[PDB]
Amino acid sequence: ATLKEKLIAPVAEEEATVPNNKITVVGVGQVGMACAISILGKSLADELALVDVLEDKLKGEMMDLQHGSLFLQTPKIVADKDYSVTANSKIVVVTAGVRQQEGESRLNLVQRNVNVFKFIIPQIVKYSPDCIIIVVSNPVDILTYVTWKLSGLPKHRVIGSGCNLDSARFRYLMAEKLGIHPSSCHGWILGEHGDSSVAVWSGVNVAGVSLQELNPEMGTDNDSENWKEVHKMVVESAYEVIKLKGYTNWAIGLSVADLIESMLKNLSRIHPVSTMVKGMYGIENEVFLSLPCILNARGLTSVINQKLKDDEVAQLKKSADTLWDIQKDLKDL
Amino acid sequence: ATLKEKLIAPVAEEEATVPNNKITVVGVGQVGMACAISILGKSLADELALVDVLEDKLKGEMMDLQHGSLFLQTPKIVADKDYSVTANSKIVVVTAGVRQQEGESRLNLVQRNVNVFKFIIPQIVKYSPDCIIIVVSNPVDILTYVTWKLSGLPKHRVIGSGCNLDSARFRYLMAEKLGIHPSSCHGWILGEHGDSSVAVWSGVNVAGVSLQELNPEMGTDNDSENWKEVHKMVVESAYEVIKLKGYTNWAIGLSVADLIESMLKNLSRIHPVSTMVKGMYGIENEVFLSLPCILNARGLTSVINQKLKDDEVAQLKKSADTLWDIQKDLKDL
Amino acid sequence: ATLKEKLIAPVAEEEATVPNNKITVVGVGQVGMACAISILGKSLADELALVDVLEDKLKGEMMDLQHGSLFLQTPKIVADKDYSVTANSKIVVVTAGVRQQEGESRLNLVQRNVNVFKFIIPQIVKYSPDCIIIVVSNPVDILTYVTWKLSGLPKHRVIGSGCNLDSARFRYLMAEKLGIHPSSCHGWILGEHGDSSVAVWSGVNVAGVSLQELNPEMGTDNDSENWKEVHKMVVESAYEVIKLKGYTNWAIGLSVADLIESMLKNLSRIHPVSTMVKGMYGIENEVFLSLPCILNARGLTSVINQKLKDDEVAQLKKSADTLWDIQKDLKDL
Amino acid sequence: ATLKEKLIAPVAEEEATVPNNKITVVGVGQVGMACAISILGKSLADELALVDVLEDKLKGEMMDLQHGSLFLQTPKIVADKDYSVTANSKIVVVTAGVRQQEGESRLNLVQRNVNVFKFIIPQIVKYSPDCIIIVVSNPVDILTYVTWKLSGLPKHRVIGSGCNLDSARFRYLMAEKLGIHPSSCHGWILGEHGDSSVAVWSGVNVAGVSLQELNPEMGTDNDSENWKEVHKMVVESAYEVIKLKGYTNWAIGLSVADLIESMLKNLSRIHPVSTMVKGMYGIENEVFLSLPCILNARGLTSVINQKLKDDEVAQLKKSADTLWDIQKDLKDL
Ligand SMILES: NC(=O)C1=CN([C@@H]2O[C@H](COP(=O)(O)OP(=O)(O)OC[C@H]3O[C@@H](n4cnc5c(N)ncnc54)[C@H](O)[C@@H]3O)[C@@H](O)[C@H]2O)C=CC1
Ligand SMILES: NC(=O)C1=CN([C@@H]2O[C@H](COP(=O)(O)OP(=O)(O)OC[C@H]3O[C@@H](n4cnc5c(N)ncnc54)[C@H](O)[C@@H]3O)[C@@H](O)[C@H]2O)C=CC1
Ligand SMILES: NC(=O)C1=CN([C@@H]2O[C@H](COP(=O)(O)OP(=O)(O)OC[C@H]3O[C@@H](n4cnc5c(N)ncnc54)[C@H](O)[C@@H]3O)[C@@H](O)[C@H]2O)C=CC1
Ligand SMILES: NC(=O)C1=CN([C@@H]2O[C@H](COP(=O)(O)OP(=O)(O)OC[C@H]3O[C@@H](n4cnc5c(N)ncnc54)[C@H](O)[C@@H]3O)[C@@H](O)[C@H]2O)C=CC1
Repeated sequence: ATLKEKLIAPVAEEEATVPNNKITVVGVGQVGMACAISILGKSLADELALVDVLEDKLKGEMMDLQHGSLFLQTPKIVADKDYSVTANSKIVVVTAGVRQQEGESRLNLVQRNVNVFKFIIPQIVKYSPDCIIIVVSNPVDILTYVTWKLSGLPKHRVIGSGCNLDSARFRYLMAEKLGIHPSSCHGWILGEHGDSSVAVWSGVNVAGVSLQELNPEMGTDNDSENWKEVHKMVVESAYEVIKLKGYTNWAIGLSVADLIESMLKNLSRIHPVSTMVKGMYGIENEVFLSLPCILNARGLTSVINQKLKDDEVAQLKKSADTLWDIQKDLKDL
Repeated sequence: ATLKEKLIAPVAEEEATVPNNKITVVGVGQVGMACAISILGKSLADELALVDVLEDKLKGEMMDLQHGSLFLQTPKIVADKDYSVTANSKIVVVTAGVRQQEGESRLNLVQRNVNVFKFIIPQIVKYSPDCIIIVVSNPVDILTYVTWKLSGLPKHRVIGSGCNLDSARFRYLMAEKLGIHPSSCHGWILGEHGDSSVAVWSGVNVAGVSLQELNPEMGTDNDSENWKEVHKMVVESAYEVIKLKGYTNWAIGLSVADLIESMLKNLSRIHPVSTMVKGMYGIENEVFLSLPCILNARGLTSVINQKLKDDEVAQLKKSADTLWDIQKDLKDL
Repeated sequence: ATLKEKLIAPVAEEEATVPNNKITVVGVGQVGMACAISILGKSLADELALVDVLEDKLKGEMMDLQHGSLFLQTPKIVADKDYSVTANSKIVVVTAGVRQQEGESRLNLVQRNVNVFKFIIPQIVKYSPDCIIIVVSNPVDILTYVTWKLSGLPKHRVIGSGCNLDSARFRYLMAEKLGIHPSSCHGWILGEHGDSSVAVWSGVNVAGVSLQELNPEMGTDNDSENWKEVHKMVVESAYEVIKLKGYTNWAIGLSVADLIESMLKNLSRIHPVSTMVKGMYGIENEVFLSLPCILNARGLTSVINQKLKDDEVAQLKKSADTLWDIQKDLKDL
Repeated sequence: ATLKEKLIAPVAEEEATVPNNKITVVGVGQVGMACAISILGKSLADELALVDVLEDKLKGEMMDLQHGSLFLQTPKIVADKDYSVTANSKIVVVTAGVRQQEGESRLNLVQRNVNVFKFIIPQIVKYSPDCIIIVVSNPVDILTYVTWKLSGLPKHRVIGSGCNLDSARFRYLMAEKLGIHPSSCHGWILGEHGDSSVAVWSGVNVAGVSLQELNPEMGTDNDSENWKEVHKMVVESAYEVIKLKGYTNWAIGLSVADLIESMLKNLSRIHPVSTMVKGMYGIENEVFLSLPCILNARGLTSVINQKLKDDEVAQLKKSADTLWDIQKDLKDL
């Protein structure tokens, strides 16, 4: 006597189903929604859950995505301040907290976002004990460490976005120089996300041609190709976008969807994301820095061993000391 | 001597090139940027141009998109306040609009958007004489008429977003009720975008099964399936999203990229978009209302003829009267 | 130290993994390989298993797909005459058997397939007890019933290709007549695959406009648009392709990949596939005929009830009698 | 009143539109149809034209693809023995092959193809004066020269498949040793397609880590990883597939669709295809060999300069001498 009962005859008994490829995005700000629309555009989720503390914005974002359902392949979009909505996620993307603000210190940003992660991370693993967490919130290397400690997950299931976007920006800047697609330019930005990153000059190449062999002054102060400036522009181009539009979100959203594609399609592609690097390159503390990592359906299963130069190792160790000096004073992790 | 000279040997001489599939988005607000990221995600553009009056925000958006180039298939992303940047676009998406002032009247807000269009639309056609224009800006049926008048373009090359999003919402809400994908739920919202739209109950079907034959009280006040309430929610769900997050953008972005895909791939798919309906359903003035329209590489080349019911025709005629009453009082078109 | 040992440092311990979306194709003939290339081009499989009795052809097909891996997103392609290679498949596509030289179907021909399927189907469920089976082998409605009986699976997990391809050909022919994309042409070919199929004229529509309402003579000899001839061409166009190239494969490959996409993305999209229709439209025997069915991650979970005409119901009953006449004399089920 | 006249009201007058991204495949054999299905699956063509000398098989392949139209985004699929069908193609794929007689000199086999190509190639350029020609037919380096000479086209519009598939198989074999996606493996097979190709060991890398740096014996007769055997497997794996299934087609079809994607999307990606290499690496004759080439909408616009070792340059020069030894004796070019 219901329309649905006149129209639809069951062949299977209706039952509780669990999604096969559920993704949660925590924080529905600029970055969380760029992540959400990128995941939906690539059809990466059979179920998308959104969480924030702003219950009205959260409901509005959920409804706006639902209204686009005809154009997508995600049959369930749900949102709630309550983490019960996130249950049985395969991947949880954490974009929550506050951006850096002009006039505020790096310590200040650590205190604001560690406060947020202390509430969020235990809730995530309560409902999705088997998930992979992708940490995007800044400062990303500290917050990846904080996530690993609070989550109790194994290292291979806690991934910092780290230098993934730095590398994508570097390959774009190379591409601009040469007039070719960034996918045909190869080069790795590793270590700490942003100011103190390492450009691995020996690896920079097109079609396997070492650009450091063609220009041995690459990365020195006596270089007519000014590669040191290109490395600086990886950092400075982001600050410029932040000054101009207030934040960055589109490139980070696409880069997060690209990580998720590698994992849910079980591809074992190599990405410069952040992993726990104690015992690598002489690092003696528990810190997360970016190295070329293999990603697949298990998470971050392997790292590439590189022949890093003494100056490259020296920067990784100084980064590890800077991170550890902040981390050793964090309480209740 | 330059790295590029050492690395790259020309086979062809460098030459002045014209993009084959250039798209321009006018307005880099939350709607324009949802259009841009949806266009880029579907690889619909070999060149994307952005235009706005906010020079810094425009540059920041352009740079953020460029930083994501590794993940895309759009070799040229450009932005400027000067419409020369839009030259040789195949498709121009207009999302430009002003912010309401505190307590500003409703016909005043219309006149201010019309004054924006009096500058923008002649510039668009100056630089892209061969383009198709998609109008998204509100009020969308009026601003589609304005664009048509100011552009001097034939009616097959000016397309209002109209009820494209209203029909996507309808198919979502009917899909939610039935537990099926919205692509398997068929139903048309026509006429005026928003409050005065027409739900064509007689066409609402699943697998060619008329839901109105199953439930003959569909659309009436004596209906246990409350279909009139579903039509109400098509209108009200949009106001609710605006109340909750301040605006809508994700669904409109996806719907616009769906229209562009029909045109650039020359598919002749049918979409409920706004066209110039003088001479249809007893309408005797130049107004734009939504009907099922065939879209391909020439633009909007055909409309589907419906036998509409008396109440459905009455509402289209009342809508045409409302739009013409506003239009006949606009100057310098 | 192997290359792998110098180059790749483990983060996670090495472990076997169960694929999340493994597909098996049984039979690497023209149809089997069209299904495989369509499955791989849509990235629907994280593991693809191929089975055949021709060991050299099987290994050759496996290697040729593997050589294309750079261009795909399927990290494991395996092939063996032994069904152990098929373990833990979500979906198994059965294309094995004999194909028509021109076209027929009779008790003895089906007993030869039952002889083939009697070995294949128990092997499939032995290694993938939780799979969904898509039957493509002709005669497809009888062999869907045979697969169901031999498998012991519930009816929601055994799906016949049925009239999925017939309906696609119908929508192509409608599109050629009207000059619109087939996705904008709606029409359902139901019942038996091939000669005795039913064209549900009542459901044929563009944009919800009933073409039978514009032409109430549609499907009779009272008809100047000769829609009866379009239905004839759905049947004959297949025989014509077999005449001209020896077999058909591309359209069936694409249509099978479309069914798989609905199920692995859990979409609940509606397709005209073959299901067990005992107790529908007065059918009294266990036979498989095509109706509009909902497909998702559970398999075929529902059927759409339609307001079918007396002559359409007579045809389903006669088809049922025809299939039951054959099945009742099959042995070793 | 035709059905179409009652249903569809023109907004623009009906007009003949020149397709924007038309592709022609010459030869509808195993390789041609692999190219066609990959082109269609990636939505690269608004019009696909097929040409062959076998009228029935050509028409059958055309009809089978048309019957899959619902599942594609190519609104026009055409086929004819007459090259008029190919008019206004952006790209033409040549897979047309005569088979070598079992007591036949290599000069005779190529002259047999020249007698065929002497009709095909002029006919292609007559109907598509602006086209890019991709030559797939074996022997591929000689036939690319023949195509260039007969076409009158500049070097940048004639592309030999060359070592494109050799490099894809090399990356697959690297990837199988490491358990990673072939896209994360980098290595270049250059020069002559097949037995005499050059593996550029100095460019073989993962994440910019030189495998020759890790193993300086890479490619020598004192090599514990036996990379010489991996290079042999690149050649031999193809002969193995021919022995096992009669031919290769799937990997070649995916590789051609990837080249087409670079050019139609104007990406300037680098591919190891065959270009006219007179005046490079001391080569003094008009021959085609594979180098890393930049592909975009103009065709092959640029080549990457490598620092090749003396033994690599000597092999390029030898290959050039072998090709020129045959070409100098060809008549009617
Ligand atoms: N790793 C990288 O490469 C990049 C990192 N980011 C970082 O991503 C983060 C997000 O940036 P935006 O989205 O622009 O910020 P935003 O201010 O637009 O969004 C942050 C959201 O987090 C929510 N939030 C705050 N506390 C929360 C809690 N306890 N639980 C749940 N949600 C909570 C807020 O309500 C807000 O909606 C920042 O830390 C930013 O620095 C941004 C760009 C790139
Ligand atoms: N038709 C539909 O279904 C929908 C229509 N819309 C409409 O889309 C429009 C855009 O909305 P939002 O992005 O949220 O607004 P917004 O105010 O955030 O962005 C509009 C942009 O237009 C720019 N603009 C103003 N004057 C300009 C000029 N002369 N040239 C170029 N750009 C100029 C502004 O600087 C601003 O960046 C509005 O009219 C909105 O109502 C909104 C959603 C759905
Ligand atoms: N349902 C539909 O809409 C369509 C159905 N078909 C049917 O698909 C089937 C396959 O046709 P084609 O691929 O053209 O035939 P084919 O002869 O090219 O391939 C059949 C393959 O099955 C293999 N095979 C036979 N017995 C086997 C066994 N016991 N175990 C494993 N493999 C076995 C053969 O060795 C061969 O490789 C036929 O029954 C054909 O009529 C084809 C077109 C459309
Ligand atoms: N470069 C590479 O890496 C690869 C190249 N190939 C080559 O591709 C070619 C095609 O191989 P298959 O498709 O397996 O052969 P096939 O024999 O299956 O198909 C060849 C087709 O060309 C047609 N043809 C012959 N002469 C013609 C003419 N004058 N005009 C038009 N069509 C004509 C034939 O009728 C036939 O349909 C061969 O030369 C083969 O060696 C094969 C795979 C890899």
